[PDB]
Parts: sequence; C-alpha cells; structure tokens
Amino acid sequence: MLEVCIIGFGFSAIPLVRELARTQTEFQIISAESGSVWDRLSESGRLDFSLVSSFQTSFYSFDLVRDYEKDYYPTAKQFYEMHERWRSVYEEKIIRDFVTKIENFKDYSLISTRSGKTYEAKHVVLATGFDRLMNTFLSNFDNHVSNKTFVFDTMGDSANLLIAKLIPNNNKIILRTNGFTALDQEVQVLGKPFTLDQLESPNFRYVSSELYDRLMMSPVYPRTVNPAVSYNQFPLIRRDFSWVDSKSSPPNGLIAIKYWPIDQYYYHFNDDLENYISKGYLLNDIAMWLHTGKVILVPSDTPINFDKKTITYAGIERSFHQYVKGDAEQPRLPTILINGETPFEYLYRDTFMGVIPQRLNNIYFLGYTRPFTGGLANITEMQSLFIHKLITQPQFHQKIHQNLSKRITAYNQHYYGAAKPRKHDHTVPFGFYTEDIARLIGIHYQPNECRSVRDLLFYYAFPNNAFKYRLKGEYAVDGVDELIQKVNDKHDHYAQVFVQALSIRNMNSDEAAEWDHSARRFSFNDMRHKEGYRAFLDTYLKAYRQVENISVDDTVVDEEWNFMVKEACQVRDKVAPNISKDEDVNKGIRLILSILDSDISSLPDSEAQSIEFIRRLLQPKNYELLFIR
Ligand SMILES: Cc1cc2nc3c(=O)[nH]c(=O)nc-3n(C[C@H](O)[C@H](O)[C@H](O)COP(=O)(O)OP(=O)(O)OC[C@H]3O[C@@H](n4cnc5c(N)ncnc54)[C@H](O)[C@@H]3O)c2cc1C
Ligand SMILES: N[C@@H](Cc1c[nH]c2ccccc12)C(=O)O
Ligand SMILES: N[C@@H](Cc1c[nH]c2ccccc12)C(=O)O
Repeated sequence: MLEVCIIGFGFSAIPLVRELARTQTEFQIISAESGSVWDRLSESGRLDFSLVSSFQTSFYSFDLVRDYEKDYYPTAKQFYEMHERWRSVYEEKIIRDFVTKIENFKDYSLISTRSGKTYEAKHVVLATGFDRLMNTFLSNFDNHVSNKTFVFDTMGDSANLLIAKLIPNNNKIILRTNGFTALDQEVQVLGKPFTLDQLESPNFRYVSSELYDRLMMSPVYPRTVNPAVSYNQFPLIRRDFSWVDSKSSPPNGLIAIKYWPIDQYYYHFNDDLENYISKGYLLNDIAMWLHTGKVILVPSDTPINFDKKTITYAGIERSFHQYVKGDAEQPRLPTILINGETPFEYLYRDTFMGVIPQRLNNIYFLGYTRPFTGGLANITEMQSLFIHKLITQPQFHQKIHQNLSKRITAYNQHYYGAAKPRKHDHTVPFGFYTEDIARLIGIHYQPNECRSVRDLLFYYAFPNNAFKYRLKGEYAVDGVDELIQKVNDKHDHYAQVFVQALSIRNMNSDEAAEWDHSARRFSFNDMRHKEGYRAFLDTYLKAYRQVENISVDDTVVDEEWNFMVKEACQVRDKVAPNISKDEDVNKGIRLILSILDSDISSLPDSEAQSIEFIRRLLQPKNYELLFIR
C-alpha cells in the first residue's frame, strides 16, 4: 500500500516532497502533462513580469541558503526556472496523469485518473493550486491594443499587472470598484530599501492586539486625515471593513495588491531601464496612475450598459473596449467522495490551518492558504512541514486530529469571529500563519528564552519567514544560520521596526495613524512622492514601448477622458493643496544598537518606561492561541 500520494506538482508541493524524500517515506506524485499558467506564460513568451513578493518570502529556505545575496524581486522567469529545476529533480517520482476523483475510506483513498489507472494511498495531499478567471488575460490577451477604455470591477494582483501593460498604449483605465487595499511593495527606512514584509514584526501581537493594530492598520483603515495619503486624495479606494469581527489585525480575509511605488522603481532601475523592463520589472504604480489620471475610480454603482458597451460617468455615455469582471479564485479540487459515497464540500474555514479537512481521513491541502503580503513560499514551506509531521509521526497525527473540530472552531473564533464565510478567508498575515504552524509543530521560539536585546530583536522584529523556523530543531536546514546573519546585518537586525513598536506603545489608534504619516515619506501611498517623477514616467513609457516594439501618438486628446479625469480628481484637487516618525526612529535605532548584546532581565528600572516595556517582552500577555493549547 502507497504511504503517500501527492496530487499536483508545480510550486506548493516542493518542500513536502523534499521532507518525504529525507524521511524515505514511500510516496508517488501524480500531476497533469499540461502543467500550470507558468507553462502557458512560458510557451506564449509571457514570463515578462516580476513577483509582487520579496526573494526572502518567495523562494524556499533550501534555495535561499545557497542563493540569497541581497533583497530583490525575483522575475516571473526566475520563479518559473526554479519550479522547473525542482520539477527536473523529482520528475522520476511524478506520474503524468490527471486525477478526476478521490474515494476516501477509513485509513486510505482510491484515486481515479483520466488514463483509467487507479491508485490506493494511505495519505493523500492535494497541491493543485487554483483556477483563476484572469489567467486568460495574462495567458493570451493582446498587449498590442491602444487608445481603448477598460472597465475593471475588482482590483487584485492580476488586474494591476494587466493595467501595468495597458497604460503604455494610452489605454484608459476605469475601476468601478467597492474599494481596494494597495501597498507599496518596497519602502524607504532612513533611505534604505525594505520590502513591506520586513516591517511587520508580527510577534508584537503577543504583547497585545491593540499595539499590533496601531503598528499595522493606519495605511489600510482610513484613520489619518493627512492629505498626502491615497485614501484621502481618492476616497473611492476606501473599503467596507464592517465585515471584520476579530481582534487579530490585520484580519484573515484582508487582501492587498503590492506595487512598485515609482520612487523605489526609479532608485532600482533608472540606470539600465530598458534592460530592467525586458527582464520583467514593470512599473505598476496604481497611486501614480490615479495621480496622473491614467486610471480613475468611479463609484461601485455607476450605471453601465453591457449591450450598448458603455458606462455613464461625468454625465458621459463612455464607450469601452472590454469589461474585466475580476479574479474569482477556485481551489482545483477533484471530486472527493466521503467513505466512498458523499460529496465533500470545500470551505477554507471548515479546514484546519487551510490544510486538514474535517470529514476526510489522511487527506491534506497544500497551497490553498494565501499570504496577505510576501510570497506563497512562506505559507507552503510551513504547511509542507506540518503535513510531513502529520504523515510520518502518528503521535503528531493523533494530537492534532483528537480535537480537530474544537481546534477549527477555536481558530475560526480567534481570526474570523461572527463574520459569515467570505471568498477571501483563505488570506492570512504570513507572519501569524508561519508562527501558528511553528507552535503547532513545536519549532517555534519562546519569548522567555531571549537573553539579549539582540534575541528580542530576532524573536519580535526578524520576519516570521519559514526559514526563521529552520535554524534549529526537527526541520533544521543547513546554512540557515548564515542566511539569518546575512539578512540581520543587511537590515540592522530589524531594529527600525522594533523601535516603531517602542514609539507607539503609549499612543491610541488616532495618535499612531498621525505618527505613521508624519514621516517625509510614510511607508504606503504617499502622493507627495509622485509629481517629481512625471519626467521619469515619460522616459519609462518610451523605454517600455521600445522593449515591446510599440508605436503611439501621445498628442491624441480624449476630452471626455479629461472631463472624466477632472470629475474623478475633485476631492484630490480640494485636498492635495492642504499638504516625527523619522526623528523618533532615528533616536530609537541609535539606542537599540547601543545595547544590542546587553542582557534583558538585568536591564535597570526607571530610555524611560521604554526599558520597563522592553523587559516585559520576556512575558507577553497575549501569547494564548486556543487552537494550539
Ligand atoms: C499570474 C500569477 C502571478 C503570481 N505571482 C506570485 C508572486 O509574485 N509571488 C508569489 O509568491 N506567488 C505568486 N503567485 C501564486 C503562486 O506562487 C502560484 O499560483 C503557484 O503556481 C501556485 O503553486 P501551486 O503549486 O499551488 O500550483 P500550480 O503552480 O498551479 O501547480 C499545480 C499543478 O497541479 C496540476 N494539477 C491540478 N489539478 C490536477 C489534477 N487533478 N491532477 C493532476 N495534476 C493536477 C496542475 O496542472 C499544475 O501543474 C502568482 C500566481 C499567478 C497565477
Ligand atoms: N510597520 C511598518 C510596515 C507596515 C505597516 N503596515 C503594513 C501592512 C502590511 C505590511 C507591512 C506594513 C509601517 O508601519 O509602516
Ligand atoms: N497569490 C499570489 C499573489 C498573486 C500575484 N499575481 C496573482 C495573480 C492571480 C492570483 C494571485 C496572484 C501570492 O500568493 O503571493
């Protein structure tokens, strides 16, 4: 009898397959001849973009340990190359077929294929990823079309990449949307580049919900009146968050597009522009697009004729070439039949940690949890660890399964509360999720075990990447020591985010919102760092056009667009003329680095009550997670 069958092999399954190989667990992989989007994009020559996620969070520990030199955004091409290197390694263990049905019994599953070949397997893992409506538009849709109007119903990562591609052909972009959360993927900290995932210091939630909330949420909730911020200049991007019913912020089910803000894009790519473009570094600055009106927000309920092929705004019946409905995201699950008979119904909440469904035996889900920020690698590597422990250690299997139902309920209570299931429940803060799995598995760190300020910096402020939890213990990966050192030396041991936590420990929600936006460039959607980049934008469009062999007359005038652009940018034109963090952080960092190797418990009483606070980081009050305990 087959111990393990892995169904679906592209990206999510690699870390698990590695662990099974390490334990010499008998396993087979079944995966489609036809492959993924990535195979689609590759053969159509459309691996011409870059990830919205840091290298650190997007490639697995056992790669980063070899190839991490600096932070950078890997290209689509490089991401694919990495799937293909690991496919090549495990190809012998892969059967090229398509699974059509799984009949789940008491301690095994019957797997049916399109070939008609049948497979029996004790443990069955699904890693089939998602069908995505939008894949066609990246797959196939023409990036040679010009001067047309697109209407997008939802903003997501795919809409932003497509928009990135449509702007340089004077395509006009209307978002008829119920708001969206966009976040500069890269941020200046005293003028040094940090990917937004470097600045989340998630374990600060253990100090309190309240503190972690003002640490994180002012760029997402509309809490500041600072007129430099995109959600005051353009209030249409504001969202209905009344669905959030949890103390854990940012909440499960919050999604965001991560994007190049043009200043960081400039800093990175100005000196070899066309070369950088043609590798796949595309400017996708939604904030810049709104500033310059190459995109407009219109109200959600703006009238629209799909027959007449027009939308009514600015008292204009505007014709449009295409309405893009936006990215529905469906797990690619084959039919799963319970004890031979009853259809299993997938619902992320009805599953433990996105991984363990309730009425099935020895079936695990790998790749169906979405990280709020950073790459899937964080989620998928930790899930692979969790699934490997469940499959090979019956003690672990039993401990987790005994009370699976109460674990799921306690998880859903903590993270979702009374909220009805939403289609984005699969989305989680990466540094909560990785930490969650690490405490489940037992490869977590103990706050109580920090000795130096340095240890407190590593515990609280070093990002909860998967490889953080592979330094020591059951899932240790050689080279993680040197990776963490490298990463720590390059980022000042993450003292700047640690000092942010110090700085707002005593503020209320509104004080922290104001403080976060007092900076000369606050982290996300700072509209003061846009005008000065109009010239560069034209160089960029010229450069994009020369890489993709495009011709466009920039003198054509769409006076309806301009009336529309003017109608849309009314609040902005009112609010933009009305236009501490850098100082506090600057001092905080000087202080922390001065006591790096200073012993914690030892530190002296009443540089004020901030030491009292640093000392209480050994005994955080919000450490309980009832779906673990
Ligand atoms: C356009 C795009 C951009 C993305 N950008 C990023 C990014 O910047 N950063 C990031 O971290 N993530 C990104 N992702 C998300 C994620 O990294 C990819 O979706 C990744 O492909 C998911 O890996 P997977 O292994 O879960 O699924 P896939 O890579 O889709 O692989 C699953 C495999 O299983 C096969 N399969 C499915 N059903 C069956 C079946 N019944 N039987 C047999 N085989 C089956 C499929 O053919 C496929 O080859 C992006 C996704 C897309 C679509
Ligand atoms: N702590 C950083 C980074 C940050 C804030 N909110 C975020 C949301 C998502 C990711 C990163 C962040 C800041 O306050 O600016
Ligand atoms: N799901 C990706 C983000 C992403 C980028 N491009 C996409 C297109 C479609 C769906 C998701 C995406 C992640 O986990 O980081």
